[PDB]
Parts: sequence; structure tokens; C-alpha cells
Amino acid sequence: MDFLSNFLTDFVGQLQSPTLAFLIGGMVIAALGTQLVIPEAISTIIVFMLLTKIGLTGGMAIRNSNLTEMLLPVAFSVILGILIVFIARFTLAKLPNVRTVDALATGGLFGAVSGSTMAAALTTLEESKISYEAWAGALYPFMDIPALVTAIVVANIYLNKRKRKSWPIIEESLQGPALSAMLLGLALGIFTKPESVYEGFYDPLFRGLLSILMLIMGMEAWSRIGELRKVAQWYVVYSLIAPIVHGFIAFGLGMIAHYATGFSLGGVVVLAVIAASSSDISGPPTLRAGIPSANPSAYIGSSTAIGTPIAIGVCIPLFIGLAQTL
Amino acid sequence: MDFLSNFLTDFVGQLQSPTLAFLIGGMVIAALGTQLVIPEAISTIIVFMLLTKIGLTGGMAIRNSNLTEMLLPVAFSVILGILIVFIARFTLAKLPNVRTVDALATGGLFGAVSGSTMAAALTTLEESKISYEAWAGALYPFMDIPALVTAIVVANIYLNKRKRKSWPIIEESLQGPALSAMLLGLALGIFTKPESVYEGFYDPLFRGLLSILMLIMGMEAWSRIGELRKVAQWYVVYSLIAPIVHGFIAFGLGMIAHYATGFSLGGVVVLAVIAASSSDISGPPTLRAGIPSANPSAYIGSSTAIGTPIAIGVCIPLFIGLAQTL
Amino acid sequence: MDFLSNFLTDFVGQLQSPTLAFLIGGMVIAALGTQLVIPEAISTIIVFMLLTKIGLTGGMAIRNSNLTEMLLPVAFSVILGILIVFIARFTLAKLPNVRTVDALATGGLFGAVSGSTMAAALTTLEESKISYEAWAGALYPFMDIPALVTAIVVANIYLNKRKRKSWPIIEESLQGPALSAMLLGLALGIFTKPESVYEGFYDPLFRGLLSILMLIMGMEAWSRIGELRKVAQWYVVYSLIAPIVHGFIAFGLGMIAHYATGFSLGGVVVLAVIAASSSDISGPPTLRAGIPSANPSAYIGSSTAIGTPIAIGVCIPLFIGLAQTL
Repeated sequence: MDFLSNFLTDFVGQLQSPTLAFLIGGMVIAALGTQLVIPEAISTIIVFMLLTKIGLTGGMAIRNSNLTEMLLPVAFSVILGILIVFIARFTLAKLPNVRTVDALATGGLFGAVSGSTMAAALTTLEESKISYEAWAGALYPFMDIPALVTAIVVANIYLNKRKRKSWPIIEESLQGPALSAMLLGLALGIFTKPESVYEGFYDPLFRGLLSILMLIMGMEAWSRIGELRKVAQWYVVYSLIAPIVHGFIAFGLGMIAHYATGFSLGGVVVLAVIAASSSDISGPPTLRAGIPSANPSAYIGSSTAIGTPIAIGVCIPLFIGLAQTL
Repeated sequence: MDFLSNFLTDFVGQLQSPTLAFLIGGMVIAALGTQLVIPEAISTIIVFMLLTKIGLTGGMAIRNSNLTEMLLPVAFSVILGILIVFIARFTLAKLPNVRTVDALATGGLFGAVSGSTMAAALTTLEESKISYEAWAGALYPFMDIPALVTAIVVANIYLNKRKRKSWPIIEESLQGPALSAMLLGLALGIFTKPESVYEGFYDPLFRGLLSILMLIMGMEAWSRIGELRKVAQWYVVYSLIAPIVHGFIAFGLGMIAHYATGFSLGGVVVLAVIAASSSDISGPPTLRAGIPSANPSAYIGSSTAIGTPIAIGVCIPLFIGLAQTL
Repeated sequence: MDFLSNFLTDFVGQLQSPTLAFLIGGMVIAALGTQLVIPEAISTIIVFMLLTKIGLTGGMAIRNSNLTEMLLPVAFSVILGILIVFIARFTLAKLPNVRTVDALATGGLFGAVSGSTMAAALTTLEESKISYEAWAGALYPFMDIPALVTAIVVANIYLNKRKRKSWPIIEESLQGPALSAMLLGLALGIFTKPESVYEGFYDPLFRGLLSILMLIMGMEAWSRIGELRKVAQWYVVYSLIAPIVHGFIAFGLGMIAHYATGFSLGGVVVLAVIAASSSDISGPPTLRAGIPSANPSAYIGSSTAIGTPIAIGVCIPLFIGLAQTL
């Protein structure tokens, strides 16, 4: 039981961690020139082979675990996935002039991430004291598959009832790169035994390859946050606040499992930081071929530029301190 | 001494191994769409740097071993390499209408592989009980270099004595990518001491990079097995049977070294699965620039689609059970 | 205390080491054809992510070390960096017809390397007996940053006072690829704590990725040493001698820190082989956009073809024997 004095010394040392240090280490070079560029072939084998580590981890956790205890955490994740896009359909919409709903339901892409909460939460979760379950990454496909289709279906059915009337929807999204690269991980995690290729090639160079992909995402965010000044003054305010308010409606909704079906308080924090995350890798390859009328800076510049630096900044050392309070 | 009841429980658990699980895990996504694609630059640094692990392994095994015991296994491998293409020149040729000999001697490309028998046999050989020698991968350059030139020389001299007359042959094949990438491994394995770069970069990420290359080979095999319906009904029958019959003429011919030398009975099985393999990586970069009039689906669709799934399916758990019978 | 008899048995076994063995293993295949080629996307993610290991190593060595003992080795490195280009402005210039000074001050690019002296000296330094300090790679940014700008500024101010008059200079060089990839390593080595991504992804596959990059550099050196016959007969003589004479003016100038500072005698040798090195990776991306009138074979063919094979050939086993004499 320790105050906000313990918070500030965590935030300095968690900004100093090697995942976010390259992100703000890529912004600071892009403000200085830097003709450095990683080619497009490397940045599409880092998008694969880093969404296969998450599929294999979630797939291996379903074999060696009972399917009794993993009902309440996944029914509080599907419901927690669908709820986020409807809140943003009521929160961010009823606003001044930037209320282009198809560029606003996609701004509620806030599903789950790879860059944090699988390598940021889990490496500071068991760094200090507290332990968690085996199915950390098994809550990644849930709240990512349902949280993106409801962005598509809502923003597609809203367009037909206004401009035209003045399975094939989910099929083009799920059949695509960086989302069939994850379902290949689950089917080979549930059915087969890849314990010699996961631990040895996909698992040791996972934390390292994330730092290359948070260098691309850092220095392609310097111009895109400057181009965001053209769009609005309200996507900034939604970006600083909604990664906070999506945690507390998940932290209390995750506080039902504790007083019902296990789900250790050390696991609730690995459910509440997942829901405040703003997808980066599974996100923009979808929601662009699914929703073409997109304005592709409102939902990317609010997730990779302001979204995840606050999602690793002021809410993972927050909910560790909330977990240490109990 | 245990019956076919022990065979079926091996085949289920050997189809569940992480090498063939991605192959039939790449077919099953390609039947479902999957805009996923690994770019051409990555799939030509996986072809190199996986034929350098085999060159370094065969090259290191020749230094720390006597050149007395490695004469009968390599004279029963060169002879076993040249014999396969002549059998197919007599077996598959005297047939109905698909007997285009230049698309048939290349269908006898059945040399040695990387994808199995170096990572499929050797990881199930010493998985259970039985031990083998040090020169497992030193039988890879033999029965691969002579088994491809005799595909070229026979199908080139047959064309000149029929259409035109109605060293420079082997030089264009051996001087090419994915075959000079292997001789670079041998010359740096015999002469130099790369024990700090092999074990540390080429050896730990060998089993992992094979699973990316058996994902390309899996989802480029869905259309190519459907295009094979245009060609014939006889390249299928040669594909299901010749990886069985090339083993027993190698298992008994390897049974002359166990009763005269000592490459041991656990080594004979790592000679008989090598000869029933249907090359995948050294194969099609050769036999295309060497033999242009090729019809490049008859010899690739019979080796990477039907050839190697039977070569890991029903003949590596077979000859382990034959070895456990003795 | 042991004679030149111990030298020859080192040179045979140090030519047999896996760094230079691929270099002369890439020349010997390029004299034989070899359609093998590593694509341009791979050879620009090996140039990055191998100049980030050197930035992180130098950056981590400045945190956990006092800034008292690292003044005399870096003031004997900046001065040793600027002196080399002025010697070559007086040695190589006053010559017959090939004295094109802008193709001659760049021929004095002899700063520091990655391919040797970080993986060639340091892996034979602590191989036998002798120990060195912690800041081996922290002498890489020094004598590389000042040694290239003085190649640019001298050869730019010489052109203006002869053809035209018959910060923005260093800015275009330092703001570029393969040199901002190193300053990203230092700023993330001094300020942050990347001890979980360095040791695990950048450090284990450093020695291996150097052998791919000394395979490109080996087989792109066969034609370029033949094209060097067109240029001169004097860039050869400067290439065989100046990696020897730059060591002894550094070995005695490093012998002032052994009798006035803590810089040990085992560290002097890791200062004197650094100054006889002829840059390969940070070199030619600079000095080409900085100095366009370059004749880009005089300064590359003298550094990657004759420069570094003598810089690993006859001067790292030399100065180990000089260090073992004392």
C-alpha cells in the first residue's frame, strides 16, 4: 500500500524499457533527417512471424488448460471487445464538424495489441512479484477478431441506410495478411505440437523483432501526427483519455471473475491493459480493405502516435499500482 | 519386436511434428483464400543459409572422421544416386501418352532433400533410442550432385540423337544459386574452422527457417496439384509408390555395410530415407536452366506436393520400425 | 618472449577463423561463376542491425564506467583519427599522374571498422590470455565520426580554392543511413536500459550476420580489384603498407596511456588495431554523397579488397605478439 510517489519512479523506469525506448527513439531521429529506411520486404516478414508467436502462444495455452476456467474471462472479453466500438459510436460521434462516422467508427479500432500488453505488461508483470495464469496470449484472438468486424459491419450498414437507401462482410477481413497469419498460429497451436520450433525460433527473437517494428512505427509517426493537425482537435482528446477510461470499465468488469471463477487478481491486470491498447499490426491491414472510405490518418495517427505511447505510458504502471493496492 | 499397431500411433504423432505440420498447414489456408505472401527477397535468403548449414555439417564431418569407414557408404550412395534416374527412364517412360521423356527424366529428380531426412529423420532417429554416426549430412552432397547431372546428361543426349541428329553440361548446373551455396559450405567445412558461426547462427535457426520454407512450398502447392490434373494420371501413381520402392532397394543395399563395416544399423536408416526423398530446394533451380524443355509442373508437382508428404508420411515411421525389428 | 616462429602459426590459424574465411571464400567462388546473389533488401538490414550492436555496446560502456579514465584514450583517438587523413594528404598526394586529390583524400578513409577489430581482435584478444577493458567498442564512434568529416571538409575546401575561386558540411554526412543507425545505438545505450534486447537479439546474431556481409564484400571484390588495374600502380602500395605504419604510430602513441592512465597494455592493442582498419560499412555510404567527384573504386577497392585482408592478415597477429613481448 504505497502512494503516487511509487508511480512516478515506475514511469521513468518504464519509459526506459527497450520497447517504448525505440518508439520515441524513432521520433527523435525523424525530426533530425535520417535517410535510414528499412525496406518493405523486411517489414512484411516482421508483421508475419510476430503474429505467429501470438497465435502459437494462445494455441498452446488451450491444450494444457481446462475449458472450465476460461469461460468467464473470454465472455468478459468478447463483450468487452464489442462494447468499445459502440461507446465510440456514441462518445466521439455527437461532436462538431469532424463527425465523419466512417472515419470515426474506425477510430474506435481499440482492440488488442502486440507491441504492448504481450511484451510490455507481461515483462513487467512477473518482473516484480505478482504472478498470472497460463493463458495471457490466449486473450489476444478474442477481443481482436470481434472488435474489428463490429467496426466494419456497423460502418458498412450505416452507409447503406444513408447513401444507397437514402458472412461476406467478415470474410474479406479475416481472409487477409496479418490476420490469417494469426489463425495459422492457433490451428498449429491447438492441434499439433510445435514445441521445438516455437521455443527456439519464434520465441527468442520475438522481443528483438518488436523493436525493429517499433522503429518503423516511430519514424512514420512524425509526419502523421503533424498531418493530424489538419483533421481535428478532438481526435487528440479521445486519444489521451480513452486508453484510461477503457481500463477502469474493464478492471471492475474483470473484478467479477475474481469473486466467482478464479482468475487471479494478477490476471485481471492482464485483462485490463489489453482493453486499452489501440491495435497497430492487425489493425490497419484490416479496416482499409474492409472500410475503404476511411481517411487513413484519423484512425492510425490516433493509435500509433498518441494511442500506444499513453497505453504504455500512464496505464500499465497505473494498473500495476492498482493491483498492488489490493 | 512390435507390429503395425505401433506404426499407426507413430504416423499420427509424426504428422503432428512441426515440419510437416506447416506444409499441410499451408495447403489448408490456401484453400481458404489467404492474401498472405512472403516476399521474394526473403525466400532467396532462406534458400541460401539453409543450404549452408548442410554444407557446413557435411564439411565438418569429414575433418573429424577417418577416410576408411566412409568409402562403402558413399560408393553405395553415388551408385544409389545414378540408379534412380535410370530406373525412372525404364519405369515411367514405357507408358501411354504422357511419355515426354524430357518431362520424365526430370520427374526422376529423386536425389536428397533438406526438408526431410536432415530434420525429419535425424530428429526422430535420436528421439527414441537408436544412435547413428557423425556423417549424417555428409551423405547429402553425394547422391545430390551425381543424381541431378545424370538427369541432365541423359535428357540432353536423348534430344540430340532424335531432333538434331534425326564438362560444359555439368558446368551450368553446378555454377548456379542453391548449389554453389552448398559447395561454399563444404570448402569452409573441410578447410577452415567455423565452429563459432555454425553453432550460433546457422545451426539454431535452421529448424525454424525450414518452417517458413515449408509454408511457401505448402501454399504454392494447392494450385499446382490442381494443374497436375491436366498433365496425366500416371505421375500420381509414380509419386505414391516410388518413395516406397526406392527405400527397400536402398535398405537391402545398405545392409551390405552393416555386415562388412560399422556405419551401423542406425545409420542404414539414415541412408534409406535419404534415397526416397524427391529434392525441393536444390532441385528446381537446377533442371530448369539445364533442361529448358521441361514442362515445369510434372517434376515439381510430383515432388513437393505428393512426393515429400509421402516421404515423411509413410516411410520414415516405416524404416524406423524396420530398424526396431532387428 | 617468443620469436617470429610463433607468428606464422598464428597467421595460418587466424586466416582459418570464420570472419576472413568467408571473405576469401567469396572471392574464390566469384572467380568460378556463381549466379548466387543476396538481394538488396537483405544487405540493407545487415548494414543496419550490425551498426546498432556497435552503438549499443559503446553506449552501454559509458554508463557503467567512470569518465575519468576515458579521457586520454579518446583524446588519443580523435587526434589519431584526424591525423590519418592529413598524412595521406602528404604521403599519397605528391606522386605521379594518379594524384587526383579528391580521389586521394577519400583513399584516406582509414577510420574504424566493424568487420575486424570488434569481432576479429576482440575474439582473439581474450581467446588466449590477455584481458582488456570494458570500453572496447566505445572507441568505435570516436575515430570514425571525426575521421570521415575531415576527409570531406579538406577535399571540399580544396576544390573551392581551385575551381570556383581559380555545420552544413558535416550535416549531410551524419544525417544518412549507416551513420544515424549508429547514433541511434549510442543514445539508446547512454540513456535507456536495453539489456534485454541487446543480449538476445542484437548480440547473438552479430557474428553470424557479419559473415553474410563479408560474403557480399568478397564476391563484389573480384571485379573491383581487376578494375583497379585501370586506375594506378600506387594505390596498391599504399594499401599494403599503410595498415602497418598506422599501427606503430598508434602503438607508441598508445604507450603514453600505459604510463599515465589505467588503459592497460591489453587495451593498447585494442587501440592500435582499430587505427589500421580501412572502414567498410560506415565508409562508402558517406564520402559519396559528401564527396561526389569521387572515382568510386580508388577508395573502395583499396579498403575492402586489399585494405582489410591485410588488416586482419599481418597486423592483428603482429600486435598480439608485440603485446606478448612486454
